[PDB]
Amino acid sequence: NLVQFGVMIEKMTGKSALQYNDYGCYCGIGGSHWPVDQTDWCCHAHDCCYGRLEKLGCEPKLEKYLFSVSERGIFCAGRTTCQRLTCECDKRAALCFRRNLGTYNRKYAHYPNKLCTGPTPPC
Ligand SMILES: Cc1c(C(=O)C(N)=O)c2c(OCC(=O)O)cccc2n1Cc1cccc2ccccc12
Ligand SMILES: [Ca+2]
Ligand SMILES: [Cl-]
Repeated sequence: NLVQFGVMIEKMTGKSALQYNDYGCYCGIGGSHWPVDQTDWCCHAHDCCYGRLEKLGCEPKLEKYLFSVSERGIFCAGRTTCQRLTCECDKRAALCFRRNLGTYNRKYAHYPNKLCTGPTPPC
């Protein structure tokens, strides 16, 4: 489930994984309408990533993988290809979060779902 991804987020962003829970309109379970900012797009893309893995027969919500963080980046591993794929989806998201640290806004943390409006952009 969520333990490894939370650890990855904390390592790459310096924030608790709680700070990306219910962030904007996409971070947290599900999501809909238009992303509020770049961080939120990371989560929209991550949702898309997981949907791709589900079509491949993986269960990314549950897969347990292994990873380390050296200086040259995040190294992903696991017994199965589905575990390694899930790690790749998470990696891209954690890197996306880090890259957009400059526009992270606390006002979007724990965002009320009523404030999510507009169309839902496709994957
Ligand atoms: C950032 C994020 C997520 C995403 O990347 C996203 N795209 O929605 C995420 C998440 O995404 C998958 C989904 O939308 O089904 C589900 C639950 C918590 C999530 N979180 C928050 C979160 C991430 C990692 C570890 C957590 C541990 C405890 C509580 C919340 C945690
Ligand atoms: Ca989501
Ligand atoms: Cl295993």
